Amino acid sequence: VIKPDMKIKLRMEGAVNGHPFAIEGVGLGKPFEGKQSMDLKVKEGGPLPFAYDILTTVFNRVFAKYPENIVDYFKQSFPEGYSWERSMNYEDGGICNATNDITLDGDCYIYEIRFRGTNFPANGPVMQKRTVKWEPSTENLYVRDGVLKGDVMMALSLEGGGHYRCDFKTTYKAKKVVQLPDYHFVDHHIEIKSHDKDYSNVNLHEHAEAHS
Amino acid sequence: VIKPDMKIKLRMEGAVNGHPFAIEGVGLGKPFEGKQSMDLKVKEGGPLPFAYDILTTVFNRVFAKYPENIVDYFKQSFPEGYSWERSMNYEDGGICNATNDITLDGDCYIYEIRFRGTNFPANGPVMQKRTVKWEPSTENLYVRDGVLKGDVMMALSLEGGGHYRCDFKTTYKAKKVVQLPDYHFVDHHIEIKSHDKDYSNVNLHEHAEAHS
Repeated sequence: VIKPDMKIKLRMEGAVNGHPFAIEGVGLGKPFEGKQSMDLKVKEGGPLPFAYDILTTVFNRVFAKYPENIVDYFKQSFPEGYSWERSMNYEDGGICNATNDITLDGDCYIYEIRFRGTNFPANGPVMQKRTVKWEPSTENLYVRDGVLKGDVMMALSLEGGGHYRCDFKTTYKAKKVVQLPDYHFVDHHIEIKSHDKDYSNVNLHEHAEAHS
Repeated sequence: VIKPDMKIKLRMEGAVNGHPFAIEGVGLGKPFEGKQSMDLKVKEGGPLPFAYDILTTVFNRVFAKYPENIVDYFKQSFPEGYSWERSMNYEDGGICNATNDITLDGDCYIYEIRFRGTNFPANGPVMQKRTVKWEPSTENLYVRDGVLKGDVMMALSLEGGGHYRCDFKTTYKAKKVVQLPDYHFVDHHIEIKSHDKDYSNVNLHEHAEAHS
């Protein structure tokens, strides 16, 4: 029931280092081509006093190009959907955790999202908005305990060159019971194409292709 | 001074969970094509009572295909060479550490290697030789503190399907002073093409291509 063009609707409630915030978002993409884009406005918490970049990767692996020879765990899970939970460890001690429950409403995906970030040093790159972008990545996906795990080593580039390392660990739980895939990879590039002064409005893209 | 075909000569002294061992090895490869193969015989410690797989990734990123648009940190470092140090953390608590100093002797690379593994549960996949192979990987390389770091998430497949997760963290120190590269990746596939009953003799291949 996956369609060539589908839309996205999402809200995130969160808090980073004690500062609460709420973001909502609208966008669309092509599930079979692995491309997507979305617009995101801050509803509460504005202006955010931390790097927006830490949030962007939380903003649905259904939007990945999956070759025929690989089982699409995500596209199979619909219309019932699936959820995922992710830990995010930054080398300077900051931790972020996030869940997203994903449901289908016609042709438009709905994300319910929760986000908690903490232990970011005050003088760190996240608290001082010194991040620039996520470098591209390759996520490693493998089956464990009947669900689907996703691990990836991430790096934010910083002001002056230089990189800020984060490790993502993700678990994907399909609602219904779906066919499980062998070990494979998903390349990612995520970009903020544009934004206003304090990232209250943000336009975000990500293309992703699975392979072996 | 890098040549189309070059040879490898290597010795490793080590110990895993208290059991000492020594391995030597001869092989060759094509630096510019990222392919290599080697033969490895156990000299002391035979037969090894642990998974051979934990060793194989220690057995020279000069053997990677580097496109023109990317700085080859390794190929630049010669004939003086370079060394590297790697931590290897397995999810079941076992840790391995390893260094390799790499020198050129004519057309043949020489590896001096040290290896320490410990804290592997007795009933674990490494102590019970239940590993099958390393899944392919994508290593993320970035510059830090004037040297070159290399991080990669690895998985050993196991008996019965299922996977054993390890995180590699590697630092590469060139001897001389060489040009430093931007963030990039190196895909790896490493295979034991053949071996005798107890892995005393082993034939090992790895192809690797850098990209962006």
